[PDB]
Amino acid sequence: RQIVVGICSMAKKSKSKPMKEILERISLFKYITVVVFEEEVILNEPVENWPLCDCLISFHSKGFPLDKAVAYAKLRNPFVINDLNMQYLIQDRREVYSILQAEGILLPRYAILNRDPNNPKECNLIEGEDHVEVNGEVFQKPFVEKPVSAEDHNVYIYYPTSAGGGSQRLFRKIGSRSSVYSPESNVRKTGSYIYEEFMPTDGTDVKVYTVGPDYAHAEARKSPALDGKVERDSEGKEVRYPVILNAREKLIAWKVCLAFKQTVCGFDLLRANGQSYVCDVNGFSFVKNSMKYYDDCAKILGNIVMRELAPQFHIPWS
Ligand SMILES: O=P(O)(O)CP(=O)(O)O[C@@H]1[C@@H](OP(=O)(O)O)[C@H](OP(=O)(O)CP(=O)(O)O)[C@H](OP(=O)(O)O)[C@H](OP(=O)(O)O)[C@H]1OP(=O)(O)O
Ligand SMILES: Nc1ncnc2c1ncn2[C@@H]1O[C@H](COP(=O)(O)OP(=O)(O)O)[C@@H](O)[C@H]1O
Ligand SMILES: [Mg+2]
Ligand SMILES: [Mg+2]
Ligand SMILES: [Mg+2]
Ligand SMILES: [Mg+2]
Ligand SMILES: [Mg+2]
Repeated sequence: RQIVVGICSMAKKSKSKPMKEILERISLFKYITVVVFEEEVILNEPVENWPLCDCLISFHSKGFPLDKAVAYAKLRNPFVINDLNMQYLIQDRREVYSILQAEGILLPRYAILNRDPNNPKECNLIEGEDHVEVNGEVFQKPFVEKPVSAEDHNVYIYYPTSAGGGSQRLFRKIGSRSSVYSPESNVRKTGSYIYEEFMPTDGTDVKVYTVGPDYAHAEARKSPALDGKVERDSEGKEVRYPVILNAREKLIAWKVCLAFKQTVCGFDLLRANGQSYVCDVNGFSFVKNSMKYYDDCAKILGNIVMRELAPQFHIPWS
C-alpha cells in the first residue's frame, strides 16, 4: 500500500506554480502518492466524501472552509503537516503577537486598540499631532497601525512632524505599487487595530520560509513603506535580494515553525537596531521562482512523511 499525501486548499493555491513544482517532486518518492482535493469537492461535498489520505497538507486562504478541513482531520485522523486549529489564530494579528511574546520571540513594542462595534468613541485612544496613546501606552511617530484581521493588508505608517507628517498607506499590490503617501496625519477612527513602534531597517524586509524547524529559506525585498513603487526585473518579477540567516534568526525560524505548528511557514523579519524582529506570521507559503527551494522543500516533506509513516506501512526507512 502506497502512503497517500492529500493536498487540501483552494485551487489558486493547489494549482499555483510552486505547488505544482513541489508536488511533482514529492511524487518522485517511491512509496508516496499525492492526491490533490478538487476545490468543488472541498466547497460542495461533505467531508465524509473527501478523498482519503494518510498525511494531510491543508491550509487556509481566502474562501477556504477551515471548519470542514478540521472536521475532515477529526474524521480521518491523518498525520497533519500544518496544524489546522492554529490557522484560526493565524487569521488574527492579536493572536499571532500573543504567541510570539509567549515564546520569547522579539517583536515590535505594541498595544491593541479594540473597538466594540456598538460603541465608536467609547475606546481608550488619545491622539496627539506626533503620538498616540493606546490604553495609556505612548507611541511616538513613526508608528505602525495594523488591522487586527491578518487578511487585511491595509497597514498604515504615520510620519512625525519632523519628516513632514502624513502617512504611508500600504495595500495588496496593484500593478506597480504597494503603498501610497497620504497627507492624512490622524489615525483611522473605526475598526480595531494594533499600534506598534516603527523599526528602522535598511529599507528592506526579510521574508522567511520554513520547511520544518531546521530549514528556512530567506530573501529580502524593498519595504512597501519606503515609497511604494514595486521593483521589477526584466522578466517582470519583483526584485529580491539574497539573505543568509544568522544563528539568532535560524532559532527564530525554529521557534515560529514549532510555536505555530506550521511545518511550512512564512513570516517576516525586520533587521533593526542589531536585532531581528518578527512582525507578521502568515503560515503556509512557498518560495516562488527558486528551483533549489522546490528541490529542498519536496525532499524535506517527503522525508517527514516517510519518517512518520513508514513504520506502520512496514516500509524500510533509515
Ligand atoms: O506577484 P503578483 O502580484 O502576481 C501576486 P502577489 O505578489 O501579490 O502575491 C501575494 C503574496 O505577496 P508577496 O509578493 O509574496 O508578498 C502574498 O504573500 P504575503 O502574505 O504578502 C508575504 P509577506 O507578508 O509580504 O512577507 C500571498 O502569497 P502566498 O504567500 O499565500 O503564496 C498572497 O496570497 P493571498 O494572501 O492573496 O492568498 C499573494 O496574492 P495572490 O497570489 O493571491 O494574488
Ligand atoms: N513595526 C514595524 N516597523 C517597520 N515596518 C513595519 C512594521 N510592521 C510592518 N512593517 C512594514 O509593513 C509591511 C506590512 O506589514 P505586515 O505586518 O507584514 O503585514 P501583512 O500581513 O499585510 O504583510 C512589512 O513588510 C514591513 O515592510
Ligand atoms: Mg511516488
Ligand atoms: Mg496566507
Ligand atoms: Mg506581502
Ligand atoms: Mg507581511
Ligand atoms: Mg501577513
